[PDB]
Amino acid sequence: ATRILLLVLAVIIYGTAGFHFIEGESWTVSLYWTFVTIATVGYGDYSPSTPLGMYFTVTLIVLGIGTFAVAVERLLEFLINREQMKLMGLIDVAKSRHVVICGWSESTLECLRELRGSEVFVLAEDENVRKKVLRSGANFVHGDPTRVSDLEKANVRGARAVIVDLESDSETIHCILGIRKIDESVRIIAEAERYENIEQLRMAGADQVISPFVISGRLMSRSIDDGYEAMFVQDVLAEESTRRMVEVPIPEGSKLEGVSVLDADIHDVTGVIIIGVGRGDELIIDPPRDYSFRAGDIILGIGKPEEIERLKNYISA
Amino acid sequence: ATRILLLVLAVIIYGTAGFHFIEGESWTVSLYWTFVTIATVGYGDYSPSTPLGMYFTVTLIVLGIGTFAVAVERLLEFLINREQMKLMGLIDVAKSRHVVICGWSESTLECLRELRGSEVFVLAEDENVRKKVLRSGANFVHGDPTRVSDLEKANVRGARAVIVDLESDSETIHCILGIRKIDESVRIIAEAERYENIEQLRMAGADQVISPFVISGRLMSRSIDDGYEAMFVQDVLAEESTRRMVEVPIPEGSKLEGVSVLDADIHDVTGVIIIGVGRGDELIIDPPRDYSFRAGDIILGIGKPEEIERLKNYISA
Amino acid sequence: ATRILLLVLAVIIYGTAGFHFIEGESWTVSLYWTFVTIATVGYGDYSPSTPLGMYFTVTLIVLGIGTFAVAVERLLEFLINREQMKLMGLIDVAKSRHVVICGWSESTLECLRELRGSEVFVLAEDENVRKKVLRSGANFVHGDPTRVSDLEKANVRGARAVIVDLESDSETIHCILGIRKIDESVRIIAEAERYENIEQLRMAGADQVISPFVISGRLMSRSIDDGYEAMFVQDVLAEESTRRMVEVPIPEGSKLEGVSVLDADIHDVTGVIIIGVGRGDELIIDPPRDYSFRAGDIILGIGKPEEIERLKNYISA
Amino acid sequence: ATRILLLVLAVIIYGTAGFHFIEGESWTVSLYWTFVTIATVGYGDYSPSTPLGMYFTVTLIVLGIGTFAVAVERLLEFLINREQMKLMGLIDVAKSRHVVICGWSESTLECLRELRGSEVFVLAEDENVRKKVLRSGANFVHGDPTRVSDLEKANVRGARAVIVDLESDSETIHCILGIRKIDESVRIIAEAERYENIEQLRMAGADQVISPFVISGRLMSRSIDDGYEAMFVQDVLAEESTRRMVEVPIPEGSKLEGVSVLDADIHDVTGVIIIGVGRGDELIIDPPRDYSFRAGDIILGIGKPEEIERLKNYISA
Amino acid sequence: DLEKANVRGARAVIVDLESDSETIHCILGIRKIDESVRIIAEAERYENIEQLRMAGADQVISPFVISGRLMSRSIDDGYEAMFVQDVLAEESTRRMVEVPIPEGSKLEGVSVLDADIHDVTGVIIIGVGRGDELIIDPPRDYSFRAGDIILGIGKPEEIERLKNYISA
Ligand SMILES: [K+]
Ligand SMILES: [K+]
Repeated sequence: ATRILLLVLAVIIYGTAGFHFIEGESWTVSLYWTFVTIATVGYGDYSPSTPLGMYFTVTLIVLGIGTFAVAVERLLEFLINREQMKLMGLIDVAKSRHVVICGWSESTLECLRELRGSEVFVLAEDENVRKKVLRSGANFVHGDPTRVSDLEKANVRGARAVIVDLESDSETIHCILGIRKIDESVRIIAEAERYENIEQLRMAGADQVISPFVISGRLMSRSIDDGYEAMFVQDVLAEESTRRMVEVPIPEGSKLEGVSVLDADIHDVTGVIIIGVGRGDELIIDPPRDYSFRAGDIILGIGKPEEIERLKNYISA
Repeated sequence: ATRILLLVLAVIIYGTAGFHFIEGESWTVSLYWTFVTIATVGYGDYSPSTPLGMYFTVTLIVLGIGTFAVAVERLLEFLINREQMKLMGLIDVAKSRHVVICGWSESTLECLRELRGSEVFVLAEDENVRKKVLRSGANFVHGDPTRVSDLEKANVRGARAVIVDLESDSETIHCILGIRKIDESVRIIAEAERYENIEQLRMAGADQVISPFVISGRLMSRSIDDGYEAMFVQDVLAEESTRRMVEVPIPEGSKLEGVSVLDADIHDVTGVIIIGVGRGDELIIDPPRDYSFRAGDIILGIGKPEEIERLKNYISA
Repeated sequence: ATRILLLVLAVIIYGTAGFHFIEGESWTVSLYWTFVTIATVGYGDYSPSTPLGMYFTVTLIVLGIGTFAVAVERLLEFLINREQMKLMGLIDVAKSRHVVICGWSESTLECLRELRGSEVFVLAEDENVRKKVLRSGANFVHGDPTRVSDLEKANVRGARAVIVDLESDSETIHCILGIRKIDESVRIIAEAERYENIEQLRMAGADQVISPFVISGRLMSRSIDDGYEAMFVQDVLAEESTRRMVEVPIPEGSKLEGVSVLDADIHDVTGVIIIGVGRGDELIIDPPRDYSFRAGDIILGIGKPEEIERLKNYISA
Repeated sequence: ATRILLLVLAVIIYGTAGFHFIEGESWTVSLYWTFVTIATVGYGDYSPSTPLGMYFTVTLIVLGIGTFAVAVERLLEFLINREQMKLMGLIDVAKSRHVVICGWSESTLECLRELRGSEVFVLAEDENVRKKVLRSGANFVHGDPTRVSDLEKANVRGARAVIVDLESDSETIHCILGIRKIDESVRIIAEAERYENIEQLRMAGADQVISPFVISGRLMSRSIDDGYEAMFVQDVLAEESTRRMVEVPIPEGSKLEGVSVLDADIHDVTGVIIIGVGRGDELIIDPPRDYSFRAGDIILGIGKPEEIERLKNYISA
Repeated sequence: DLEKANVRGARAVIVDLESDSETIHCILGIRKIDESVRIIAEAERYENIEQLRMAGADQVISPFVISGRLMSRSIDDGYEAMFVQDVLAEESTRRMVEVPIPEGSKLEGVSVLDADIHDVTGVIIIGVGRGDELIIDPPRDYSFRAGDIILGIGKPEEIERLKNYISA
């Protein structure tokens, strides 16, 4: 274990005294000689001439080769064990601003194309998930996301945001309850499968609850006859073909801090339909004619990629 | 990561100045000394005699051993990671004239005995398929053949020909549609399982559609009473016991460029039954008595391995 | 296999005689020269000047490099084989006071938080059990716990205590019968699943038989109306919220060796309800008013963590 | 691939000429110098003094370190690839008197306790079979035993005897048919499961056909009332508690070559019941009173381990 | 659940399960229900024969150990497997037979040397069994009792002469 330093210093203190009290040179010269011989340098400036030292150099050399044959094998054992343990998970995350994506599905493969590669840590248990993650460019941390003793290996206490997407609703609720036990302040984003579980995911402690299956089942039964709201939803949120739903922040100053929506008149000026303003963690959809803008607000609107650029210029100062 | 070169050049520029401004030798001599000491050569032609340098050589040697203990471990980590990642797939193909065989079945094990070993790249997802491929002498590229983000890892854009054979017809149609999205010019060869899917495989964009199950089911229900066409099909296409179905090209000149089949009279001269001629990506089965041969044609015929040699001599010039 | 020492001594005895009977130096000088050259030290104090020796040093050096290229590869093959075999089990336990936990379940994950990490050896056959054990901090020994040829690899003959917990009752009974064939003295602790198998586990040779499912099924059907005994059982044995069931031993002397429970009066003095005394591998629950304490007894009682400390002071001498 | 020797000889022929046509020493001296420098020996007997050579030694040393960094990495890649491929099968057997045990069951674990460990080669396809074989002390050769292209990897053409025991009767018949296609002379020993397949296994080409299930089903239905033949079969063939069924060969001479069973009288002399004599690949059970012994015969008898020793002395000469 | 198949009061219970631990447990259960019924187990491994005997079984038939021993003896020589396969398994020409000695039938009070069974009938007297104890290789100082079961290896033509010769 720790005997590498022991054997090294033992061989060194052996060679030092062996040259000092045999060849009769100074302590400094003996230290220099053992440090230029133990490294197989061989300057030949202080070669031993006494036959006893002429045999003693042999045992010094074989001891040095023994130390170099034990330290190399120990380092290689350590490296192989680390590269075989870290490859199949079993490693502890040490980052401080990473994103933990519990579970793995298709809905979490479309959230790795808007983030970085080494910034996310998929926390799943299956096997093929490991290969899929390594293909997608993320990091894989083996463990059961429902076990609180495994959510600390991904360092969920110091995470930027957690994205929960598991195989059912029971596992999602349990993972949310487990995360809310470690850090009360982390931001959780869950995926509700059934409709009756959205209130459960909100009570358990999720900050945002997305439900793709409910939206899909509500658009399938309303697009049988005509199918118009499906076209808007698709061509705005899914593909972003000709439109885009954007949220533009308002900076300090901004040349419109304090003006009402009547006098601002964002639609007839920039061409972006104003859905609602994000006044501090609550959405006021279609703000009335008396709402006055402020600093730090977030305007939510639909517009072409040209009108969004024409809007981000009207709000800057 | 990149600190290997940093530490190496740091130790080198350290030893150079350390010998120059202590032993008082030239810059060239100091560079030579640090490059013959850092490699444990030890010429002993410029050994330090000053006690301060007599201790300084020790720290130079231990720094060199530290660099050789960090570079070796980094190279070994890299090599182990590469040999453990490349073994189980996860590698990108870099060839430019290879053959990609999506999926794996028995019908694609009989197409590896008429090709090379390192020229094919099986693109499958299962586990046992990897061992079967490594036994058959091919290369294994892990990935889902239906995902367009995985068909680019096998480099299907610069492939010679692609052979699609999957577990169903839905996966075959989807893989063909995925391949036709990357490169419009690559040659696809699909295997249709059901009869009703041959037109689907032809519409999706396959260049050649083979259907073994349809042929088998048509030969099984026609070989109950007598079973003669089954004998021809088997002993011509499957085993090649006494006959063989060959396609012989016509070169420039060829001593028969322009002659009609009446005057050529290939059967009564060579003994090979002329099924049809391959005039430019269309098969004219049993060409009429007025068809005139050209250059670049491909004659399709049945004959013994002796009559094929007697025919390949009649068409050469 | 063993040819490393052969080749090393062959090269050494080759170089010794080669320098002795060519350069004409003493046997000691030749041994010193081959031992400072084979290690690439190069003192240069006895460099060969004869052209024949000037070529002979070349073959000595290439032979030495060959030995260093065969010994390194053999050591690396051995180390890789050991680190790849030991990782997935297949190793023999050599300890002498370890705890063998046959099988793996949840009831054996709560017994690894009251023991050490390197002191236990989980003996299971499944795959995911290996990763769970390596996460829990224990050691994994691959093998089938029911096979007597596999119970000797965990060294059950020299174990401190064995904890049997398998997937059924048949496997538990068979593992107990297998353990009682190797060592008659080892202490077995089984987990009975069904009620009708407790007498079977006691007859087969188990020393202690725990049945969690029987207790759970007896507390579930008695806690429908009121549910009071469930509260006692839970808040005493499971959570230890405000109480704790402790067993305190009596040492030599102890200031109460020989007194009756009437005169001792442990409850009204310390505040710990005396359930029973452990007189030598038999439990006398509620000892009568005439039972006299002795040395080596074990008092079993319920009390707060303060009353337990007030009791462990009343019994010491 | 093969560029190791190329780079080595290139660096050597570079250093030789570089020292010869710069320092002006002989060709032999230059060869000696490059061979004592490329190995980091550093005798210092021919150190370069010209500044141009004083810089040239640097490039020689860095080229040597480059060769030692490419050869080490190539050797390590080769060794890791071999130890990772050979571990999971995929290797070709090269022995010439080994025993191939196709398939794996319990009936082939009791035939590894009467053979050696490194003499057998289990040829199976499953995964857990590999670990079971490596525990039992045998060698594992991955492959499908029914495929003729996989029976040649175990070298069934030069095997001592093959033992077929698979999961069904269809696989056993197919494996026997596959083995009889490679080598007509090898000795096959099959295990018939159903009764109706014994004649099939004998026709397919098996040399010996054992059927444990037929014997078990015939002893189960005859041991309901009394159960005596079951006792004989068990306590003679299975456990060998007090008896043993032995086959003793007759050597040249043997002091009874030519005598009839009447005059030999083996039972009343040695105490071993004579079941039958093995006259040349046919069993004559209960030879008549006129059968005359010969050389090379094999006597089959039941007797205690003392009577077998008393018989092996009566037949020797 | 064994109380549904009426394991109490039956001729014999033939225990043959998919594993060995289940066999041991089923035997232990049957011995809890009925303490006198006849059990005929079947051991898979060799180390589990003493276990099945101590659990309460009466006759343990282990075919896998038999086949595993015959698979290693027939690699080079291969003669005992022939006898086993031609006697116990297929019964091609010679089959193992057990015949009881009826009351007062030509044998009450006669030794073996003057019984001369092998020479007048043709069967091979392997062993005679009285009281659940098979006496293999009976000694010359042994008398026949009406109730012993004679075990023998003989052709179907000689078993008849044996059953007639030991008749009243
Ligand atoms: K060196
Ligand atoms: K030197």
